[PDB]
Amino acid sequence: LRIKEIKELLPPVALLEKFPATENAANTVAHARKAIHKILKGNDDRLLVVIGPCSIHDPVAAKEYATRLLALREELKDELEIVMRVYFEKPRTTVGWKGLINDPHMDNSFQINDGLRIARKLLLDINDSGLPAAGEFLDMITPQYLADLMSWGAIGARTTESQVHRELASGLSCPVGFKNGTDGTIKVAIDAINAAGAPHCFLSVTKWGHSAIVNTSGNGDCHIILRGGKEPNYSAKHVAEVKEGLNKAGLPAQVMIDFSHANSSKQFKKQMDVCADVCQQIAGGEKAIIGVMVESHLVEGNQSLLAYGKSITDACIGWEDTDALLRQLANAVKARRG
Amino acid sequence: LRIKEIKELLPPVALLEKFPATENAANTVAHARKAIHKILKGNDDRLLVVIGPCSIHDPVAAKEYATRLLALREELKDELEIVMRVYFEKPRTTVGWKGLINDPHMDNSFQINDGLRIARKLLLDINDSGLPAAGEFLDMITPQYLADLMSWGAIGARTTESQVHRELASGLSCPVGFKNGTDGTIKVAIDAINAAGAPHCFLSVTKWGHSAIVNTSGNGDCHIILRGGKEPNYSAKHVAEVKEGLNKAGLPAQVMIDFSHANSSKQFKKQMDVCADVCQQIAGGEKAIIGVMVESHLVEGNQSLLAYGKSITDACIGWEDTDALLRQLANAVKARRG
Amino acid sequence: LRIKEIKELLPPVALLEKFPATENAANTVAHARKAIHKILKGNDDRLLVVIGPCSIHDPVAAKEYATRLLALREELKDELEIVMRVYFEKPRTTVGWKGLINDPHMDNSFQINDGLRIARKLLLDINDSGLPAAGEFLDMITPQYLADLMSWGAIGARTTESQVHRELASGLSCPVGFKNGTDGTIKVAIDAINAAGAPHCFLSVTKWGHSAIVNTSGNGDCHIILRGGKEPNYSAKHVAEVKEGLNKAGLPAQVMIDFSHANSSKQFKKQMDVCADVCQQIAGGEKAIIGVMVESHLVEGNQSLLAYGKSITDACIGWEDTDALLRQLANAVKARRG
Amino acid sequence: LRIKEIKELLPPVALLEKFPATENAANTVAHARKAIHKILKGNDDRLLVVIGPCSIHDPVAAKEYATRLLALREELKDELEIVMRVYFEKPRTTVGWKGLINDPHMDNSFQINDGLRIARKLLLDINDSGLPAAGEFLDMITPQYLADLMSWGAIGARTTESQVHRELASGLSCPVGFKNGTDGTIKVAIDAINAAGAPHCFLSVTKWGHSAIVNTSGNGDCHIILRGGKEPNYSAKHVAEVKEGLNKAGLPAQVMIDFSHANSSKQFKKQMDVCADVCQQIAGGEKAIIGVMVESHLVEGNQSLPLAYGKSITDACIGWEDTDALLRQLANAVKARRG
Ligand SMILES: [Pb+2]
Ligand SMILES: [Pb+2]
Ligand SMILES: [Pb+2]
Ligand SMILES: [Pb+2]
Repeated sequence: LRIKEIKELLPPVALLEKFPATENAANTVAHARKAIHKILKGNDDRLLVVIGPCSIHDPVAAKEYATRLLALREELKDELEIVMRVYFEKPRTTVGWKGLINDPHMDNSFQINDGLRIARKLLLDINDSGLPAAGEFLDMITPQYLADLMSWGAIGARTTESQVHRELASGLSCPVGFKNGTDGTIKVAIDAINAAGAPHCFLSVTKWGHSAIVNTSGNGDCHIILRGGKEPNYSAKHVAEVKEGLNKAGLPAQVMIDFSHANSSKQFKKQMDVCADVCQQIAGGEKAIIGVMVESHLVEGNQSLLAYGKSITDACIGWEDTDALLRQLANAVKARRG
Repeated sequence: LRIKEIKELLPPVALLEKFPATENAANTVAHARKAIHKILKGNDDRLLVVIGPCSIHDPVAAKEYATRLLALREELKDELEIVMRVYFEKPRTTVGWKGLINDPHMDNSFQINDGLRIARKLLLDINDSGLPAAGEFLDMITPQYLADLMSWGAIGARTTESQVHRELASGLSCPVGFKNGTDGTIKVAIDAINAAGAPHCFLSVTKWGHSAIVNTSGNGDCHIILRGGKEPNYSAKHVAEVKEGLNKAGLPAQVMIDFSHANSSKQFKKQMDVCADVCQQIAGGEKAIIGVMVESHLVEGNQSLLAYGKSITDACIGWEDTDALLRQLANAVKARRG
Repeated sequence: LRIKEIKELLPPVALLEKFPATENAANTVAHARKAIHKILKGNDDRLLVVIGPCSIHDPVAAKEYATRLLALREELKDELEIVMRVYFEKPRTTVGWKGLINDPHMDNSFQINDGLRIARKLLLDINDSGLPAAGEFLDMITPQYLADLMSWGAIGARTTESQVHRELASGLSCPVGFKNGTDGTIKVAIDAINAAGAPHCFLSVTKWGHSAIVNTSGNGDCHIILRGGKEPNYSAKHVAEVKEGLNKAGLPAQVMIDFSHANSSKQFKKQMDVCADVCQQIAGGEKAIIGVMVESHLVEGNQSLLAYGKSITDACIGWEDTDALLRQLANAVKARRG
Repeated sequence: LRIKEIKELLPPVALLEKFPATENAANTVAHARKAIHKILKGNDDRLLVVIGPCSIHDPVAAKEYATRLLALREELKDELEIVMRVYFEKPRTTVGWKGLINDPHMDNSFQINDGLRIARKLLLDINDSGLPAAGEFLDMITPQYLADLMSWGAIGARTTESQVHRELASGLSCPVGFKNGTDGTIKVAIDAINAAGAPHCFLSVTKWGHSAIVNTSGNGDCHIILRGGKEPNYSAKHVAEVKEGLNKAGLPAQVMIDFSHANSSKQFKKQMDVCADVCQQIAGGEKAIIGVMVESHLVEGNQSLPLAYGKSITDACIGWEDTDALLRQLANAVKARRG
């Protein structure tokens, strides 16, 4: 038996009762979902920008970040639908700290019940300020505690091909983006969109902390996220291949480009050069780039498991580069529209 | 909101009470796990052969195939540890029938509670006759209904990179093998072994159908499964590359070779050609090929979702070649040792 | 804190899966409930006889008794609907052994999970042979494990006035009888019938071992059980007072007379004297004595927690007396009839 | 078959997370339980006074009652340990509104999840201000949502004889009092004290909303509550009868007298007459009357189901002036008993 311990877990209803969505928060989520929805459905020419830390490890810095990006959101609101990256669970290449929910105190105490309280509280506050949130849905149980406060979800490169994750995505209430695979493979994400578009029947855990059988309807609001592979995949020809690829699979030829991870070749400031290309293509009149993803924090760089506004997982651009980038992208959209 | 229905699910304890492991069943499981443990520890020289249908879709044909194989298990137990493939859940490239548990009646009725009863009864019978079983652990909730009757598990190509699956593997009581990824990537499986080797803390569902926090020990008994990519990866060249990679990563250099899927270029009869090559290597002295995987059924080929013992998912070799193969492999094992 | 321990409890569904009602078991229950319905609705002139041990403490002796009583049940079937007392939970005046479910091994080990398995098995066997069962519904959680195999329920003297019990009775699928209170009070039972006749909404535990809100419909098949008080209340005097009382309260004037407990002044053999009196009433034309209750076992008397077919709680008449009594009652029904 | 529907129920942990006991709330509960423990143990000779509405049906009127009673609690805290009656579940003689938790909105809507929220919030507020609470434990599942904020529990006349209730009482953290039975029977309550004094093993629902097997230790802090029967049973005559019966039973000879229900012949006003009799006894040296129970509200009487603000919708209560007066009488009488 390779189970050392079983410890009790507060059900989703405990967290949803202790921290109910406020009316303003319920409204943030609703609008961001239908805004992201029309960006996908043609209807609105703005760019979805999902940006924020690689991981949330500090609610204080999280909130300082939030107020600064909410400011920029209201400014750039006519060009950009800015959603903040509030990533609570992190996929490791082997082992490592898996995010705030799993180990809030960053010493290996795994106080997951606190992790969940802290996480839902923070997510409530940010959404209540009027700023929408985005998260990676990695774990299969935590979605119930958080999904109602999320306006967009990502399925990571390491899990796009997983049927379990494509099943989860077909019953989420928010739009979802599928990262291409670690090696560059586009085909797994394309399949994943088609798979998540269908109804599925599977086993999941209810708001009451009990397993049950779930039938989903399928999620039409899914799109690919170009995130690099063995080499970058943000460029025009790459984008072109993915567009004819997506049209051959029967799906809207529209992409979100992630400036980070393998697209910034692990070189975070390169995120701005990726930005320069994408902005040059947006400004060039490239309709299909529907959204982008960027990893920023208050201070650039990263640490390892302690500084204040700096990432403890992936390296991010800091706030002045963030502001700059966001301005570029908006100007590029402006140019694209007229 | 995108969930169309929630239906109740019998907890693991209902299935474990209606169908407890008999003393014979329990003994099969224990000895098979010990066996594969010595083989992986290197202090036994026999080959692990995980063979059987691609998917179980018919308990009658499955009980038949099991007694036919038990004959060969007993007949070859000094050169080979034969474990039957009792795969109840299947990973689709997009959509399709996901296995017997998910849809036992192969019309889309999703009678998962029956699915689970049928699945646990069949697994009990096969184990009680003295034949061990192997399954793919795809879903996160079904393990509790079945893992005590499983002597080896596989994590599939589409989920080896998934942290959720590596977490599951670190707390399973049986040895586990990690398929390399769909395109050929060896590195994800190597990472997966290292990942699954560590203790993890995560959320899972207990025998009582309730979520809880779980801590694992890490599973020492995990190995890679070479299953092909864009290119076959069974040859002696590939087996050296993979052994060396494992050495860099500080892992025992051992592999299980899967004769099927991308190694047999998806046409089943090529499994005999892979068999020839691998027997050649084993006989020639390759100490590292620790196990193999083959997809066989009573009748060969496959059919689309209906002929008694033919596969309804991947094409398999039929019985004559199966018997032949188990012997090519057994002779090849005698030859590797003196 | 005055809680020494919490230990896990198999959900109703574990017991209902391990021991499903067979088709015979199901038809016993259905037919007996329809029978007692027909008697309480006044369409059939037979007498309901609920007879059997005070408590079940030994499945062997219970099975022996069941065989003997089943025989008498088919012999006497034209005048009597004989239901066996299979009482698994017992109300103590202060402390004592609370029944087989609570402590199956009569040493204070409280192996309630075994208790429940033993109890449901035994109840299944008795019912499957074609003999109906009657139980006291004392505890609020155990009903889910047993009620589908019960053809009549009693609410005890010490709990008739309890709202919790009257709530339980309004949602039971079998007829229910309310004992008058310990002191003789008729009024509490009359109120209890009216209370249980109404819809109630309250909290209970589901087949899955989880609390939920329950709305019941109300149970029209409830009647009083005259069980004595500070003095006996079986005489025709008493039966007229109680019929009139029921008329005032707008209830059908019908009674079940219990020959035991305070009606037999706690010494068992007096049950035959009460039997004589009540047979004399029935024969003389008393249409209202709808049923009776008697405490019998194989061997007469009782012991203290060991002899075989002897009660370990209240003293009972033994099998010889039982056969005689049952013959007396049948003849009296035959006289009443003409 | 006879069940028309099943609806979901928030587990105890949802309520305990949304409304945790504050540090003040926790302190109130602790000291009140310790206090009643020492009265019941004979180390303090103050009188326990459990007083308040028959039923809580209005959190606004209930909070006001609580600030007034809290005021009186601090001025009389030298002779009386005053605990407020916060009764959320009510036993009906046949059918009727079963209390705030069961039907908070008093139209039969049965919004029990709201009922529980409302009930735990109110109980938290009252305790956090520093006023202890008392409830009847009628239902077997609701205890998990409320017992940590309760400083004393009662088991009603209609359930004292029920084993299920005596099992619950043996594992409650607060002292418990057992009403004698509707008809006057003392013996059922005496048995219930002895029964609740022993360890029990039974099935109950955990903080997580799941059934489990529970072993309790037995509750030493239980006492009888004289509440009348076919006749009143408050007189020193009756108190003498009941005192030797508890001794014959092996129990400390101590009683709580309830001035209401069958002791006040169901007309509320009579509670003052009972008060006079019992004060007379206490002053005269009757060391066995350990506590009392009274039903009061802001406004006297009761009313049938807009409502008249602080008035009972179940049993008739004395109103606030009579309450203040009564509490003063009792405190003076406690003074006459120690010399
Ligand atoms: Pb990252
Ligand atoms: Pb396959
Ligand atoms: Pb008895
Ligand atoms: Pb009252």
